[PDB]
Amino acid sequence: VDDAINGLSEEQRQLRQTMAKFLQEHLAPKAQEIDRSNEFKNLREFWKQLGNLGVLGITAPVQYGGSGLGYLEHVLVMEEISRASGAVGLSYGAHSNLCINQLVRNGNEAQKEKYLPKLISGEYIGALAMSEPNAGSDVVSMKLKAEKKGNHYILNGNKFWITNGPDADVLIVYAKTDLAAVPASRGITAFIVEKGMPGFSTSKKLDKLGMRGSNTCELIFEDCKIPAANILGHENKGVYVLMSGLDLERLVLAGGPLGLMQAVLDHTIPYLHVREAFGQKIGHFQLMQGKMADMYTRLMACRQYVYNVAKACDEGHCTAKDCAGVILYSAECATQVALDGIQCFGGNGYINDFPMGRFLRDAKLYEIGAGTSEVRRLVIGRAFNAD
Amino acid sequence: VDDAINGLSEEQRQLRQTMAKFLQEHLAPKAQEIDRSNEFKNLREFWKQLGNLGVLGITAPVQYGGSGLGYLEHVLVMEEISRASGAVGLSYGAHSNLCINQLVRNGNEAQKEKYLPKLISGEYIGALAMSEPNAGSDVVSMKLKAEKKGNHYILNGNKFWITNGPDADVLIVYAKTDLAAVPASRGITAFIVEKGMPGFSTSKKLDKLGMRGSNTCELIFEDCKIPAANILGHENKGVYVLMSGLDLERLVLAGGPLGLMQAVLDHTIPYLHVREAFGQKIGHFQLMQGKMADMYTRLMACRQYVYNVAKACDEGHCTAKDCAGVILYSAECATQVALDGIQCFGGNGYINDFPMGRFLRDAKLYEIGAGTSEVRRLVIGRAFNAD
Amino acid sequence: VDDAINGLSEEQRQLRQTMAKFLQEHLAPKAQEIDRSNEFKNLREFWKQLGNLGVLGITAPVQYGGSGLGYLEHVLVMEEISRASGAVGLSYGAHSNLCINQLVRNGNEAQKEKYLPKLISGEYIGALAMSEPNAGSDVVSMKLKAEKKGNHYILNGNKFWITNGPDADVLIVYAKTDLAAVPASRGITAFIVEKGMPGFSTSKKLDKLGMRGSNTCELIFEDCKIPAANILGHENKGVYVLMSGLDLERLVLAGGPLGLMQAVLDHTIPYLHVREAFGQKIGHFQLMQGKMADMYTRLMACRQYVYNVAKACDEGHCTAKDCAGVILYSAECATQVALDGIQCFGGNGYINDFPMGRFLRDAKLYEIGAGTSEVRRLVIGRAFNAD
Amino acid sequence: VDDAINGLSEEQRQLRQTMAKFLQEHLAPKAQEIDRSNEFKNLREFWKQLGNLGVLGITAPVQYGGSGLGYLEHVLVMEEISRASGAVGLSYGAHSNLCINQLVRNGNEAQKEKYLPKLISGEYIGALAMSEPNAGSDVVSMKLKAEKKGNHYILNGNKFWITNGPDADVLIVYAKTDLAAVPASRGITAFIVEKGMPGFSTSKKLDKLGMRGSNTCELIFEDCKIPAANILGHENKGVYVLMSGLDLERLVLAGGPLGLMQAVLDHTIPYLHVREAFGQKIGHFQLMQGKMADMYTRLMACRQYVYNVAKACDEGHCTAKDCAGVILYSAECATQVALDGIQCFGGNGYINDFPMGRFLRDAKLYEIGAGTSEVRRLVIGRAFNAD
Ligand SMILES: Cc1cc2nc3c(=O)[nH]c(=O)nc-3n(C[C@H](O)[C@H](O)[C@H](O)COP(=O)(O)OP(=O)(O)OC[C@H]3O[C@@H](n4cnc5c(N)ncnc54)[C@H](O)[C@@H]3O)c2cc1C
Ligand SMILES: Cc1cc2nc3c(=O)[nH]c(=O)nc-3n(C[C@H](O)[C@H](O)[C@H](O)COP(=O)(O)OP(=O)(O)OC[C@H]3O[C@@H](n4cnc5c(N)ncnc54)[C@H](O)[C@@H]3O)c2cc1C
Ligand SMILES: Cc1cc2nc3c(=O)[nH]c(=O)nc-3n(C[C@H](O)[C@H](O)[C@H](O)COP(=O)(O)OP(=O)(O)OC[C@H]3O[C@@H](n4cnc5c(N)ncnc54)[C@H](O)[C@@H]3O)c2cc1C
Ligand SMILES: Cc1cc2nc3c(=O)[nH]c(=O)nc-3n(C[C@H](O)[C@H](O)[C@H](O)COP(=O)(O)OP(=O)(O)OC[C@H]3O[C@@H](n4cnc5c(N)ncnc54)[C@H](O)[C@@H]3O)c2cc1C
Repeated sequence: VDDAINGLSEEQRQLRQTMAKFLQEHLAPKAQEIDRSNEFKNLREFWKQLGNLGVLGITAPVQYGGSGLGYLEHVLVMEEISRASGAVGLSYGAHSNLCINQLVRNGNEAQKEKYLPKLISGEYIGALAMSEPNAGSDVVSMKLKAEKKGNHYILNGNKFWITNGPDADVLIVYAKTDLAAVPASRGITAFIVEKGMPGFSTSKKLDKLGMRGSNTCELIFEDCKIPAANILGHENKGVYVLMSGLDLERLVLAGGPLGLMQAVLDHTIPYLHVREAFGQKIGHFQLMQGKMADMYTRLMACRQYVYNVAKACDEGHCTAKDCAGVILYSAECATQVALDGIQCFGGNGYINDFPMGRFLRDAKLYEIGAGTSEVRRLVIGRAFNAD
Repeated sequence: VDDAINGLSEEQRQLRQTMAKFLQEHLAPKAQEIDRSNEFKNLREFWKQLGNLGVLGITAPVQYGGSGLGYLEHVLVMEEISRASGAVGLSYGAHSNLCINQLVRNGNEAQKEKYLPKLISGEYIGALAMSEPNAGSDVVSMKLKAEKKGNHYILNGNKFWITNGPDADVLIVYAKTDLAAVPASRGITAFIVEKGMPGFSTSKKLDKLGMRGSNTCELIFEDCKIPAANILGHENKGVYVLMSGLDLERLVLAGGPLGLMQAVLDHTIPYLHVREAFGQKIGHFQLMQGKMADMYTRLMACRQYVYNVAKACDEGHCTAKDCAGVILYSAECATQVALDGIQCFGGNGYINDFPMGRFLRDAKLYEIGAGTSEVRRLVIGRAFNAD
Repeated sequence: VDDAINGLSEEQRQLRQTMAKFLQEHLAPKAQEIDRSNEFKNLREFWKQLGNLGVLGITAPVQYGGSGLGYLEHVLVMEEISRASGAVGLSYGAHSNLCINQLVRNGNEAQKEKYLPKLISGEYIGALAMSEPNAGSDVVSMKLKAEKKGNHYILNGNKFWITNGPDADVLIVYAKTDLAAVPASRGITAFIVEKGMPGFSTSKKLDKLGMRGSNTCELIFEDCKIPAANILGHENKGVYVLMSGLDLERLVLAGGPLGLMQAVLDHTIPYLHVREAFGQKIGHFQLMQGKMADMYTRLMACRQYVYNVAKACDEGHCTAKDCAGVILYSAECATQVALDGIQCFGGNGYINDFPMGRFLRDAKLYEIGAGTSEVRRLVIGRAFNAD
Repeated sequence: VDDAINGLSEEQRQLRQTMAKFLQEHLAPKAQEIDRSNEFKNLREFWKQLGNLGVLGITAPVQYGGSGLGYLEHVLVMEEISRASGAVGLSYGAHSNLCINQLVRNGNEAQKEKYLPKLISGEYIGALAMSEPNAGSDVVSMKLKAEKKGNHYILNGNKFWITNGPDADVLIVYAKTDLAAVPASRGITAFIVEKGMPGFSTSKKLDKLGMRGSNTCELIFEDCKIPAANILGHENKGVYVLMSGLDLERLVLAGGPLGLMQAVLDHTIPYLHVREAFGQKIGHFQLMQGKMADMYTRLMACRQYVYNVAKACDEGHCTAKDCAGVILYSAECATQVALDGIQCFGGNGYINDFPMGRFLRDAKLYEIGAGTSEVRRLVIGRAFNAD
């Protein structure tokens, strides 16, 4: 049970409640299996069901079936889906926030009419590829080379850490078009790869600590022909598209840790008042009361920060400093909240029959696998150095 | 330079700008001396100026010369005054929040038309006395005994930790009327004492670590005859008025830790781009960048939390759990940020010529003074036990 | 490469090096499988080899096959075994410390000659059973009943959280002997149970977050007949033998987190000088350098504290306050050190192919399992109170 | 009361007992006045008594009056003197460690008899000048020009943060003898400035947040003539002296925070069993018990670390990163311990009539003064990339 202190309107509260209701029956009872089997068998049907609620294209234009709402509703949906399951939350983020929004921002008429319709309805799954086995933070150091042989581009290289890679029908891959660039940043271009393109293949899904179920794999390009129309933006200006939405991307990414902390609380608060020790509830001891208070305060502070920054980006004033600070705070507080959740459960939180360990294993992903806290700190630092 | 991300209206932004200009012109240049001499020799003139500005009754009805605004504007004014001077911020909070709001909630019309006008105009200074030498947290265990004699009450005892005691003309003390109450709670009565009442005196001001300038002393009552009309609320019900506005009090007192953090930032950020080491600005090393990011994110999160909780209490939904969590989080983060503001200043942060140490010495009070962190943690905990 | 600053002798360093050489070829290369399969297929033969090395009875008398050494050597062996695999380290701590030492302290000549030889040689595996499905911290609220039937005892009940349960041949179980004692403490007795006893069985091994491979199950007693000679200590005096070594148990169990921290450091430090970002090694950036410094300082402090307390308990001066503080500090620092180590690997630190996640999942047991941080904190606080 | 878990010999126990018995009579009763007046009125007589005791030249040969002991006995005296007064402890660390060890290490037979025989007895007070108003951490970026004009050197410039300056008779200063070196590291030389030399002047005392009583000032040299025989080491090789006086300078300065933590504990533990709240001693509450436990464990871990690193340095094994980590841990733990002690004292911990605020204000110097947390972290990090 959340509060009205967040400042949500009725429309946003109705959305949050509907998403919670849908997840409690369609995603919540499966979170334990998805993590155990490291697979989401109903991924396609769950996507088709999410595309019927209008949350996939929550921010895309209504012209292509989207809802046309702001980024606060997107953060709410992300928080709910991550409260139901972290892996599916990360998948929804990679699909609707990294791929769809990138196309509505930089996609031209033909591409937006070809891909978005099926991307907002759930027929296609989306993925974004800007990381390599040797370039995860030094993104400009990618080693996927695309050479223009006339009206086509021959792509060769590898891409790693691609969420929804083995299930995505449309992918946005950044390939180095000219290694001889004055800055390297001016030598990368964005390409739209489709499933079935000769020369494009995927690797075996990764076995990760947490967020198991969000299929991450490697993209192998062996002389892959990409038409000249399948370029997002312009040639050699791929960094423009790469950085155009990074702030709004880290903004929506902050919803995952919020949902994980909410789930941790939803299991810690009731358990502490049922389990008893020394003749009284364990949730009545001063230490556990202070732990609960600290967890609740951290969760509420992060929630208010993220929601305020989201409302701000919805009005016109949207910066990188705050979009990075929100995620730096949320991803760093979620791990401590998860640790406290396991410490509150004790011996029962250490067995994989309770979801206390999954929350911890999933909250660390946002710290080292979706942008590092070190890079988010330096972003704010350099934003202060430029003023 | 504050950001329009917290969701402030045009009128609130203009109020903040006016307060900042007035404090930069009249209060800020003296903040260093008020702490050196442990006295604000222009206290009454500054109070009259604040009353002419209309911020001493920011939350008081317009019937008594107040502004009649919400608690968000009160938090803004407190934050600004504490950004200028923490001791004067505490003195203003002990006059407008602990005293003026205590009279517009449990005071009859006669007690209001007599004290509130001059308390809002700046002629009278206000103080609250609900703590004793042996009762800091266990406020229910008082030793200031008030025995009725006809239509008057003979008060005898001592009260400790009374802000503005030496300067207050109207103080709200809590004496113990019924020394037979099975619940001590209903054995306390609130009395409105005035400077000059025979049998009421004050001790010498305290010499505290920080907040030097907010005159705190001990009140002595020796056969103090108080009329039966100078009693706040109903006799033997002096815990209802004590808890009637404790949540709003903790909310309005959360601005001090906000102003202190904003002040340490306004000295750390400009200083890290004027000081150089190893040939480059010290604000360019990754360690200082991470420290800046951490403190800025903490300040922003605390600001969003407290501002949203204040906006909630101005709409009819005002809870005690969040009103305690905000103050706890803000008091902790303010000390944590002040400890990193002295580290970003090097040896210059250890000399009393720079304001870095004063910020820490003033922020520690919000953690140990004006309510303890353990009490707030236990309140937040017991807010879950009853559910 | 550990530092010889803790103050070890030449024989202690020889033991450290021998155990390291043995475990770098017999245990270390299997740690990834043991955690993946949740089973140590070579448990019995590895135990026979460990007993041939002379560390299973490192603190047992030479008369029964032990080594007659102190507790510092026990801590060193525990650390060296947990450095290669935390699960096998916990199993070694459960057998060599909670079972053997308990029998050499409280056992009689017959009990010391019937079990200790094979317990030290490796033929027999040992376990200790005090915890129950509803008594983890409240160790005097057990629900295992033992009714005296002439010269025998009929045991009925169950026990939970028992290390080496499915593999143990000699177990020490605490059962309630009188349900009418003024303090419950006076109605508990220890019993030496042997595998193959009519009326004793075990449950399926638990699927735990970490320490996978250290078989932990539930002991089911259904009218189990235990002779009277199998009583460990004296009937109705079970808490005296349960608290006779709790201090030394907490002391020796502190080596686990030390080994886990040493392992995460040995895996991180070399990785920071190979991985390259932005041209230079990632270990040349100030943030990673500070993280390495913090991890190294925490590890060194924990090691010094544990080793000094172990040297102290070996000379006659041994206290519960320090034996609890060492384990509390080590377990609380190991989790943060493993978190930062995962933070030092990036995406590679989130895939199960690297051992960074296993370290975090194992270090968390020493804060919830084998004791909790709150119990040790309260023990220290009450030791302070008793002064 | 100290516990003999550190592994101290009988001689060291007796030394600590004597130091405590002396400081409880001659230094402890006057610490509050020393902090208030920012001056020690019995500095010379106290020093001479400390020389008659024999703990000034503790780590110095017996020839010149020293005791001929190790660095552990030296850390013991530093801890015991900072336990009674942090400012006098810093002054003693500046005179006994930064002026006498540097003289026995890099001093000739002529210099080791003109100054040392009266620096070990207390007649002369010692200081060291490596910090200037423009370089505290970039200690290579000194600006103090020394011109060789035959049989003398002419010094011109200014220095800053000089403990014992206003009272030191001998000062080991550093000056740029060659401002055109390829590395600026080799353009520096050390000199022995004796008080009274024409040209050398001391500025006015500093008004610091803490350590009030340890007089600090600026060193102004305006054409100051120094004989060539007063050269410490050799010409244009002053970085060698500065780096030789670095590891054993960071090691011994770790007793300061240890003594401050011990002092805060000696006031918190007895005060939490006398103060009453809610009808019981505040020392019996779970939160206060956990605070006491955490403080005791941190103090004990820091003590074990510092004393083990000092025992390894008394047998030959010294390491830069270990001596930088001991203090990095001790100083960072002392501030938290002082904050927790102030929290445990409550309102009484905010008035200057209690020594908690003094402990806090003094524990922050070791994090900014005598080095920085960032510098020590970066040193420890720079100790790994080299392997
Ligand atoms: C759509 C998408 C989905 C992804 N999903 C996942 C996923 O589910 N899981 C996953 O693990 N990854 C995922 N990734 C990849 C993830 O973003 C990268 O792994 C991450 O950026 C860091 O990976 P790395 O190991 O290459 O970083 P590294 O550079 O190898 O990290 C080394 C360490 O050094 C630090 N560091 C690096 N450079 C600097 C510097 N200049 N200054 C200071 N510190 C520095 C880093 O913060 C880190 O702690 C995904 C990427 C994309 C595009
Ligand atoms: C208008 C006004 C102004 C004031 N101004 C000041 C001021 O300027 N400066 C100032 O110092 N004080 C001031 N006070 C008093 C301040 O509120 C108290 O100092 C504070 O509540 C702590 O009380 P104490 O000093 O008696 O400490 P105690 O409460 O006696 O301290 C005991 C310690 O134990 C803890 N504790 C108490 N109960 C429990 C429990 N049940 N469980 C666990 N821990 C517990 C406390 O948190 C504290 O850490 C003021 C009060 C009023 C009404
Ligand atoms: C030989 C042996 C081996 C074991 N091996 C394992 C193992 O491998 N894995 C494993 O998971 N477990 C193991 N256990 C169980 C472990 O010891 C318990 O899990 C632990 O002691 C307490 O957790 P709990 O869930 O049983 O108790 P709970 O009471 O449910 O603990 C819940 C939380 O409440 C807190 N709490 C309880 N009382 C108080 C109080 N008065 N004040 C403040 N806080 C309080 C606890 O500290 C804990 O954080 C083992 C036990 C034994 C005897
Ligand atoms: C006899 C004697 C007495 C002394 N007394 C004192 C005393 O009373 N107080 C005291 O504080 N010191 C004292 N010192 C030591 C010296 O004054 C301190 O080091 C002082 O802090 C000087 O540093 P600064 O503030 O000028 O550094 P600044 O450069 O002014 O500080 C800038 C800040 O950025 C950090 N920083 C700088 N460079 C880097 C980098 N490359 N990467 C990351 N972070 C960086 C800092 O360490 C610092 O927090 C004394 C020394 C001696 C020999």
